[PDB]
Amino acid sequence: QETSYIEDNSNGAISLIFSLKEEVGALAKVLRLFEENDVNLTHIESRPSRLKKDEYEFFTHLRSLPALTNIIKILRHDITVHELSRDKKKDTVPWFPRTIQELDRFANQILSELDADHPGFKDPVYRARRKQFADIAYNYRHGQPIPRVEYMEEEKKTWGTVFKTLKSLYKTHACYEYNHIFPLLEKYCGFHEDNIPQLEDVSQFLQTCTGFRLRPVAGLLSSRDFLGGLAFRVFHCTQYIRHGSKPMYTPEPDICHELLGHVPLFSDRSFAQFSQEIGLASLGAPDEYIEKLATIYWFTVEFGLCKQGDSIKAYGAGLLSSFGELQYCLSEKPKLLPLELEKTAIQNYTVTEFQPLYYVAESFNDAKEKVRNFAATIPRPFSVRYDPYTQRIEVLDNTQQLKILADSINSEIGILCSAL
Amino acid sequence: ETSYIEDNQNGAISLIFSLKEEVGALAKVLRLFEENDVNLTHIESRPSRLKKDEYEFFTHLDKRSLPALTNIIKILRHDIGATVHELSRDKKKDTVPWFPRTIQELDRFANQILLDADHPGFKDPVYRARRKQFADIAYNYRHGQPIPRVEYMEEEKKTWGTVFKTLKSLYKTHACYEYNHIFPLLEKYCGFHEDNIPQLEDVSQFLQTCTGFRLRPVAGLLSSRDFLGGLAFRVFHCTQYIRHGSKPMYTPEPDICHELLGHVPLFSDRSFAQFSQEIGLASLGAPDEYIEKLATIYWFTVEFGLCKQGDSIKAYGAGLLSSFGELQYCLSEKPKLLPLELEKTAIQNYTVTEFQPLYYVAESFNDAKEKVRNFAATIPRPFSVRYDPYTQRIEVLDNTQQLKILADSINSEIGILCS
Amino acid sequence: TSYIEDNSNQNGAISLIFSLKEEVGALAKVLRLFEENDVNLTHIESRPSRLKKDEYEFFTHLDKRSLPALTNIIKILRHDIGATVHELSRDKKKDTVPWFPRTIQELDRFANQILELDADHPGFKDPVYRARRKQFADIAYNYRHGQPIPRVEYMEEEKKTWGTVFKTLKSLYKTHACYEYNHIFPLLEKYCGFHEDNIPQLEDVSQFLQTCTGFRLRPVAGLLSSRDFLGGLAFRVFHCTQYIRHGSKPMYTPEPDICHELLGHVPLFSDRSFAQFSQEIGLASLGAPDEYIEKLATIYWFTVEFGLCKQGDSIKAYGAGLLSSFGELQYCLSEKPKLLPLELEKTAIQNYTVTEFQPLYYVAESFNDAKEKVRNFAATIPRPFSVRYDPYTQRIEVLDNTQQLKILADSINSEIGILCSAL
Amino acid sequence: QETSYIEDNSGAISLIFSLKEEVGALAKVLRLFEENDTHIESRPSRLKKDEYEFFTHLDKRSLPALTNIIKILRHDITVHELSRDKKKDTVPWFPRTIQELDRFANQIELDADHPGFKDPVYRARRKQFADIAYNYRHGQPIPRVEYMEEEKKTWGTVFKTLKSLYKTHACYEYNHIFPLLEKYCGFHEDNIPQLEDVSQFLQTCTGFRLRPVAGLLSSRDFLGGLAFRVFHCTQYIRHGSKPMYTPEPDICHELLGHVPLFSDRSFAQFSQEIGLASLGAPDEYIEKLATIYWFTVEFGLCKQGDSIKAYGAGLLSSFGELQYCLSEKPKLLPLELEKTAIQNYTVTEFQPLYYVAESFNDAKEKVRNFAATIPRPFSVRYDPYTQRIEVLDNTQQLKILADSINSEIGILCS
Ligand SMILES: [Cl-]
Ligand SMILES: [Cl-]
Ligand SMILES: [Cl-]
Ligand SMILES: [Cl-]
Ligand SMILES: [Fe+3]
Ligand SMILES: [Fe+3]
Ligand SMILES: [Fe+3]
Ligand SMILES: [Fe+3]
Repeated sequence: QETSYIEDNSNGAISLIFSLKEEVGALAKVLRLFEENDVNLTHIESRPSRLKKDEYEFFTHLRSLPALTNIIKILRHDITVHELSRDKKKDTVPWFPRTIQELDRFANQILSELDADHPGFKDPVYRARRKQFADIAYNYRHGQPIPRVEYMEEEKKTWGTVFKTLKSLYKTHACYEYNHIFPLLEKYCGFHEDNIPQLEDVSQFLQTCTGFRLRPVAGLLSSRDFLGGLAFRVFHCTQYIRHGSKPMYTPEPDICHELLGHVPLFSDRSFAQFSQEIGLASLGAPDEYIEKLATIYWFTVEFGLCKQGDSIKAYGAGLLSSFGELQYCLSEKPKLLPLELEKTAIQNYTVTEFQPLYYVAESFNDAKEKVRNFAATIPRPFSVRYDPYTQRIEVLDNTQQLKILADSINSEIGILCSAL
Repeated sequence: ETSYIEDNQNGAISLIFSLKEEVGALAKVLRLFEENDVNLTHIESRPSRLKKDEYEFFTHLDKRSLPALTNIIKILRHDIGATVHELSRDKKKDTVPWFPRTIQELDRFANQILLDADHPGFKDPVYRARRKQFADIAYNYRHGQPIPRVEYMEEEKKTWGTVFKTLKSLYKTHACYEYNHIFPLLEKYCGFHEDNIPQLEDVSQFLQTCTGFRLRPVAGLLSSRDFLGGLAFRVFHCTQYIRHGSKPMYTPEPDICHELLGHVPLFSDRSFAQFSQEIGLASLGAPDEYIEKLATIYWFTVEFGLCKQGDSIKAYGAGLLSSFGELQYCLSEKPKLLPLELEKTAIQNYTVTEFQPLYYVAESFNDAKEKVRNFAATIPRPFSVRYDPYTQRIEVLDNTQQLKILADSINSEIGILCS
Repeated sequence: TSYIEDNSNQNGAISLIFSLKEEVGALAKVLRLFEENDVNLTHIESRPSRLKKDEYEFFTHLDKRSLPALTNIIKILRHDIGATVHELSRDKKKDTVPWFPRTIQELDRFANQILELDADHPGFKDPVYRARRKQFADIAYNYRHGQPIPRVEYMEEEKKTWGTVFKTLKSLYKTHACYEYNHIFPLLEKYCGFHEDNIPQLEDVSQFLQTCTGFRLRPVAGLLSSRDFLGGLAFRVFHCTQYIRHGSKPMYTPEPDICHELLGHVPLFSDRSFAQFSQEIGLASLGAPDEYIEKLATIYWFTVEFGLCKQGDSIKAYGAGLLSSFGELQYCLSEKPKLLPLELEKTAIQNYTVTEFQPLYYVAESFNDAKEKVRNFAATIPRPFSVRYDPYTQRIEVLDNTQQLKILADSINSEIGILCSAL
Repeated sequence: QETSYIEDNSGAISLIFSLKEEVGALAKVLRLFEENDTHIESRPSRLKKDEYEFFTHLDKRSLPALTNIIKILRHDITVHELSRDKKKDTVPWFPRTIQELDRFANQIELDADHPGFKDPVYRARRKQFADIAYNYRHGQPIPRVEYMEEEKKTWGTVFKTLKSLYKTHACYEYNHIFPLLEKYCGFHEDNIPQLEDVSQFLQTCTGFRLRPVAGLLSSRDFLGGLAFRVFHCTQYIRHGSKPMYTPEPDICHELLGHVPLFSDRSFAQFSQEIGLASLGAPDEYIEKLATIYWFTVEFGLCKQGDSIKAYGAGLLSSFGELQYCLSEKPKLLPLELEKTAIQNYTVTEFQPLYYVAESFNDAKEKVRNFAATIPRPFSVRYDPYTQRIEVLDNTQQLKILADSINSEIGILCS
C-alpha cells in the first residue's frame, strides 16, 4: 500500500490558549499565577483581542507538568481555555503552530540516505553529501536567509536531464497557470537547463508573488507538520537532488520535484489560497481527519487534474515533475472522476506505480470552497484564520464577527474604485 | 502656520502597467527596455492578482535616462493598446505623484529631510553631537535591518522620567479606553517605566505582534506625503532622540517621548491601525492640494483628535497624550468641540505653537475610518489602491475587469452559517 | 410641543406573538387551546416561519372583552417548554410591550383616535366651514384600508384658498427647496392636479406615491397620538387630512390641512431615499416606551417637519413645515437662526416651540445619513425584539434572530451587481 | 416529442429609457411625443436622484409616427425597444408592472380526445370558467363559483387518494403547509376551496397571488408572471368520467401540486428567479427555462437528509408518478443547468429520469448564476413596494447599488 500519510512523533510540547476580560484586574491576576508556579514572563504573551477590545489574548508554550496541571484547574473554574498537546492525550486538542516562528519546533522531526534500495546507496559521496543538506535544515530557523549551496557539476547534469525533458511537455500538458509563471522563473530565477536555482532566490520570488516562502527540510515530516505549515503559506522544501545514476526515478522528494512541480503553482494567488485552506483545516484536527487531508492533498496538490474549457490538464506537482506520468495522466488510459472530497478522503492509493485514477477539479476557487466545507466536518472546538499582518493564527470560537468585517472592507473598495 | 511640508537631483520616475499574454508579452516588453539600456535588475515582472492572464510590472528608475524612457511609454500605450501611469514626483505634466509600490521602496526617500538658535537646546557641541549620532542611524537604516539599540545617558533618562511621571497620572482619566488598555502591556513587554527609555526595536517588534505596525528611524521631519505614504504599509517613521533636558515640558520638534507615549499605544490597537492606514492609502498619488487636506485631517484626528466614550469624551491624539498642559485644557469647557466632518476639517486653519482653539470629536475609530474612505473618493486619482499584507505591496486597480473578479471573491465570501 | 400622549380605548387592543415547533404536533395543540376558550378561529393566524421549516408563526388580535379567557392561555404558552411569547397591550405596562399594528390592515383600529373644536380657530363663526369640517370627518371615520379614498368636489371658495397658498409658495421652491423637491414637483403638475387653480384628490396622489416609493395616503379626521401616526410610517403609510384652512387667513393654520400635506409632505415621499428614512422612524416606534416616543417625536420634528439638508456647498430645506410656510421658508435659509449638525443623541432631547418660528434648525448631511442615525438610535430603544417590514406580505416581522434575515438581503443585492457587471 | 414549451404569439410595443434633469429633458420629451402624435408615464429613478424613468403603452397601430422618435432619443443627447414580435435588434417584450400582466392574459374545448367531449354540460361549463379569466383584471377579487355535486366527487377522489401519500412521499415543506390549508383554506375531501380565499392565504405567507387563466399561455407569459410572484391558475376541473387522468392542468393540479409550495418563502424566491430570468430572454433561452421549470417545479425532487422526496407539482397531483419516482426505477442525476436545460422529456408517459436538487436555496442560486448566461443588455430586480421591475443598463445605477450594500452591513454584534 505505502500511503503518503506519516504519523506525527514526539518532552511533549504543551501549550495553552485562552482569552479573558478586563473587568476585574485580569493581567495581574493571571501573571501572578504563573510567577508563583515557576514560569517567567518569557513563556507567556499578552496581546489585545481584536474581537472585543476589552479582552486580552493569552498564549502559553510550556517540561513543567506539576506547575502546569495546577494553573488549568484554577484558571478554568474561577472564570475559556484550549489545551494543546503534542502527545494528544484525551480532552486535549492536537498541538499546532500558532505563529510562523513556532514552525522551528518540529521542523527537525523527520524519519531516518539510509535505505538500502535507494538509487544512490553504494556511493560514499552521495550518502555524505546528503548529510550536508540535512545539517542546513536542522540548523535553519525562521527569518534567516536560506544558505546557498554550490551544486557540483555531476549534479547540474541530473537537473539538466530532467529540466529539458519536461520543459517540452509543459506548453501542452501543464495548466495555464503553470505556463504563466514559468517564463518568469526563467528570467528572474535561475530556471535554466544548465543551472540549479537557489531556494533563497525562489523564496524571495514567491514572497513577492503570493507571500509564500520556502523552508529547508532534511527529509519527510509528519503529514500534520507539513500541512500545518501551509496555513502560514510556508512550504517545507528539500535542497538535495536525485542520484545521477537514474535521473528519472526518485523514492523521495528532491529539489527537482519541488522546484518543477510545486514552486510554479505556489506563485499563483488562487492556488496559494487553495493549498492554504488544506493547512488551515489541519490545525488541531484529530489523526483520523489528518489522513483524510493527506489523501485530499495527494489527489489535489500532488496528483490533481483540473478542467480547462472543453479539455483537461494537470496541475499536481507529482505530475508536473514526472516525465512518464505527465503523459499517462492526460491520455485515455486512466480513469477520471469529478472532484468530490467525501469520496477522495477515504480513497486508497499507491505511491510506487502511476495512479490508476485521477480526480478532476473544476477550478482552484471551486476546490478551495470544497476544503472549507470539509473543514467544517472536522471536529474542532474552534475555527482558525491566518493574519498576514501579524503572521499569527487567530483562534475563533465566534468566528462570524471577523468574516463580516472583511466583507465591509472589500465592498467599500468596489464603490471607491469607480472610474466611470 | 501649518504642519504641511511640501514634497521636494535623482527624482524617482516609476511606471505602472499590466499586459496580457496573448501572443508573447514578456519577451516583447523586456526587449523594449533592454534596447534602451535598461538592465533587468531595474525591472520586475510579477503575475497580476485577480487576473490569471496578466502580468504586473514594477520599475525602479531615477530621473536619469528619461529621454530613453519617455519613448517607451508611447510604444506601450499606442503600439500595444494598454493603460500606463507615469510617476515622476516632480510635477511632470500629465503625471501622477510618485508613491512607493513596495514596503522596501520606503528606503528611497527616507533621508529627504531639510540647528535653530531658539531651540530649547542651543548650539553646544555636547547636545548637537548627540543629535547627529541619532541622525546617522536613520540615514543608514534600511527596511530589513533591525533598529540599532542605543544606550541612553542618565541625563536623558532623567528628562524621560519628568515627562513620563507627570503624564502617567492623567491617562487613567483623560485617555481613551483603548490607551489605558494597552499601556499596561507596554509596561511589561516593552519596559515603559519612569526610569528607563525603551528601544524602538523592542517596541517595533511589539506592534508587529499586535497589528503588524512597525517602526522606522528618522532623523527629522519628512514631507507630509512621504510620512503619510508610509502609513499605507502600517509603517510609522519614528524619532530616536530626546528633547534637551533644560525644558523637559517643551519641545519644538517630535522626540522619542512624543512618539512612544503619544503615538505608539494607539498603533497597538488594530481598529486605530486600520484608520491611520486609510489615511496613508488615501495619499498615494494624491495632488498637493489634497495632501495638505490629509495632513489637516491627520492633525485633527491622530495628533489632536478627541473621541466619544459613552456619556463622556476622552483624548486619543498624540499631541494631547504627550503634552501635560494641553491634555488638561482639551477636556475643559474652554475649547470648542465639533463633530468630525472632513469637508470642514480638511480646510480648517490651525496653529502649531499654542493649544488648539477647537477640537474635532470622532464617534469611533471604525466610524472615522469610513469617513476617510468616503473622502478618498473625492481625491482625483486615475486608480484606487489597496494594501496586500502577504506580499507587502500596493495593488493598483484601473481596469473594470479587475472589479468583476473582485465581486466573485465577495459573493463566495457570503458564508451563511445561520447556526 | 407636538408630542401627543397615547390614549387607549375601553376595549384596549391586546395581541400576542409567538412561534412554536411542529414536533409535538403544535397546530392541533395550540389551536385547541384557543377553542377551549371562547376564542373564534377567525381571530387567529398561523403562518409558516421563514428559514425555519419546522416552525409556525402565530398571530392573535383580540381585546379585553375576554380577559379571563386570556390571562390563562398566556401562562400555558410561556411557562411550558417550547414557546416564547410577547404580549402586546395598549395600557398594562406590567410585563407587556406597547401595542403596535402587525399588519397594514390593523391601521384601521386606531385610525379614529382624534382628540375643529377650538374657539380661537380662524373659521369659528362660520356655519359652513364648521359644518364642512364634519363632512370630512365622516370620510375618515368610515375609511378602510381596502377602500379607495372618496373624492370630494371642493367649493370655489376653497380652491381660492389653495391657489393663494400654491402661487405664493411655488415661487420659493426653485431656490429654497432641496433638489429632491424640485425634482418631483414637475411630475405632480403633470400626472396629478398640482395647479394654481385646482385641488388634487388624495386618491390620485396616493396612487402616484405608490408607483414612486410604495407610499400610500390615509384619510384622517384630526390629530392622532404620536405613536399611531409614527407607527403608520413603518408601513410607508402617511395619515393625511382632507379638509382645508379657512379662507379668511390663507397664510395661517393652527392644524395640518391638505395644503401643508400636499405641498409639504407628499413630494418628499416620492423619493426613495426619503421614504426609507421616514420608514425607519416608524419602524423605531413599534413597541417603544412612551418616554422614547416623545424622543422620537422630537427627531421627527427637526427632520420631517422642520428639517434642513446639505446640498453641495449650500444648504436647502426639506421639512414639510418649511415647504408649506411662506415666512419660515425664507427665515430658515437666512443667517438669523442657529444651525447645528444632526445628531440624534442631541436632537432627541432638544426642546422646541410650535407657535413661533424655530430658533434653531438641524442640518442633515443626506437622507441616507439620517437613516443610519435613526437605526443607531433605534438600538438604544429598549425593546425585546427588532422589527422589519415585509412589502411582499405587508406585515411586520418581529425579530430576535434578526441576524439570519440581513444575510439574505446582502447575498441577494450583491448577486445582482455581478449579473450586470459581468463585463 | 411532446414538450411544455409554448411559443409566444402576437403586438405590444413598449419603450424604456432614462434621462437627466440638468438639461430640459422632461419638457423636451413630452413635446417630442405630442409633436409626433398621451399614454406615457414619467417616474423618478430609484437609483439616480437626477434621472426620470419613462413608460409608454402603445400598440403597433400608428407605427410611422414612432420610428422617428427612436432616432431622436438615441442619436441626440440609452433606449431599449420592446416588441411583442422579433424586430431586428430588439428585446422580447415583457411586463414591467403587475398591471401589464392583463395585456396578454387572453393569448391562448373542441378537442376530440378530451375526456369530456361528448357532454354538452361540461363543454359549456368550461366556457363559463373561460369568461371569468378573460374578464378578470388585476386587483379584482377572483369571482367565486358554486361547484356542482358531480364536481366535488371528482375532487374528493383525487384528494383522498393522494392525501394518504403526502406524509411519506411529499417533502417536509409540503406536509408543513398542508395542515394550514385544511383549516384556513378549506382543503377537505368534500369541498373545493375558492381561488380568492387561497390567493389571500398565499399573499400573507410569501406575497404570492393567484390569477385566473382560461388555458395555457406562452411560456414567456406564464413564467413572466412568476417574477411578480403571480401564478396563473385554472379554475375548472377535470371531467368526472376519469378522475385519475387529465390532459390539461385543472384546479386539482394547481391546488394540490402547485399552491402548497408557493406558501414557502424559500420556494417562492426560487420560482421567482426563474420568472426574473425570462424577462427579455430570447426564445432559445425560454425553452431552456421551460425545461428547467419542468424538472424542478413540475417534476423536481429534493434531498431531505439521508433520503429523497418529491416536491414537484406534477407528482403531488398524480397518483401514479408519486409512487413511481421513488421506486428506484428512473435514473437520478444532480441538478446542473448545462445538463437539465437541454434534456429532452415527455409529458404523456411517466418521466424516465429525475433531477435532484440539494435544497430550494441551492437551486435558487443556480438560476441566478444562469441568469447571467442569458444575453440581455440589462439586469433585473423586483421592487415589491412599487411592484415594478428595475432595469439596470447604465454604469451609474451600480455605483449607487454598491452604496446601499456597504451601508447595509450593520455590524450589531450584540
Ligand atoms: Cl488574500
Ligand atoms: Cl486586517
Ligand atoms: Cl426599499
Ligand atoms: Cl424576500
Ligand atoms: Fe511534494
Ligand atoms: Fe506626531
Ligand atoms: Fe406635518
Ligand atoms: Fe403546472
